[PDB]
Amino acid sequence: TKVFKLSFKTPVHFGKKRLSDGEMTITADTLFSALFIETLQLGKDTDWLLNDLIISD
RNA sequence: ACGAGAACUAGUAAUAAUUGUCAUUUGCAU
Repeated sequence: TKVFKLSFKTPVHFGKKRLSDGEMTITADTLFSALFIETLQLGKDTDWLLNDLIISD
C-alpha cells in the first residue's frame, strides 16, 4: 500500500465544465481513465489493472 | 476509454517636427 507524490513544474488545466474553468484537484474518474489510456497505448494487458486496483482521489 | 479533442494575443504603424554654442570685451602699462 504505497502512495505517490506528484510534482509538476508546469501549469496544469484540470477542468470542470469549460476550458476557461480551473480546478485544483481531480478525482479517481480522470485518474483511472488516464491509467487505462496509457495502459492501452503501451499495449499491455488490461484485465489485471481493471478489477484489482483501488485508487483514491 | 482524462468537460475531452482541433486553436501562433496575431496584423498595421517609430522618437519624430522647428530650433547657430552664440552676444560684448586692445597681448596691454618701461
